[PDB]
Amino acid sequence: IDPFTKTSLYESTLKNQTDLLKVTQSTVEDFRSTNQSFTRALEKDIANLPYQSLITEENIINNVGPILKYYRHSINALNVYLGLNNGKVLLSQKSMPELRDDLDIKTKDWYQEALKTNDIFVTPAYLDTVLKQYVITYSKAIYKDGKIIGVLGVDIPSEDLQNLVAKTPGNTFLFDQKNKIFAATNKELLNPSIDHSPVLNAYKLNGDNNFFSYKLNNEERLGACTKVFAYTACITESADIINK
Ligand SMILES: CC(C)[C@H](C)[C@H](N)C(=O)O
Ligand code: NA
Ligand code: NA
Ligand code: NA
Repeated sequence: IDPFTKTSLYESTLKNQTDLLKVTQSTVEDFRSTNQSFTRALEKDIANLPYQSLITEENIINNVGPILKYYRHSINALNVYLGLNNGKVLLSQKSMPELRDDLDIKTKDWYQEALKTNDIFVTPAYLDTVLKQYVITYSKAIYKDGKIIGVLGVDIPSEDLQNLVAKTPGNTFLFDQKNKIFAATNKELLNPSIDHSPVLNAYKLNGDNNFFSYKLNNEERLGACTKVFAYTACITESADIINK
């Protein structure tokens, strides 16, 4: 009851929950950066091949194919591939790499968007065309001496990130770009019929990392969210710690 005591409990729990939110933020960050570093290394190894090894399709198969395969295995990626301007893609898939002409690669965001930036492009999660798993794709237009070779893609199962987030301490969770729930420590929050408005509205009012109160079934809860890339990361807890 004494306001000194309530303030002490509030300040403690704000610190604790902030810390835990930041661990889930770090988890998302480190997943991305590891995948980006991998993709960058692969780009470098492909671009360091002589032009002769890159300028016929049979040479791409025989010289780039093994690189795609070893890299895929190193990280247990689902697919690793190189898309060419003739519409063919050299594909190393979890199951030697094949040059596929039937995958409509120029319709794909991972292909188109890699040509519009000099960075790595990271897709939202989507259902892979070939293996029918949900993946996050990292793509990169590879140039040698300023000349485009093709677009590299690396597909990592989105489950990998979901699992990493779920293992974190705290009642933390992630929304995707469209404010749909994406990952959670408590698997029940993944019910698509849960309304997240209260938290999402309190986030909009308060901003990144700003602790707020809200109600659930007439009881008080405390939480915070923050943007992490296109995701929104949140933590919530009961306010019993400060009230009882
Ligand atoms: C090669 C390319 C078609 C991949 C299978 C990519 N994950 C996609 O679904 O667009
Ligand atoms: Na890294
Ligand atoms: Na690796
Ligand atoms: Na957690």
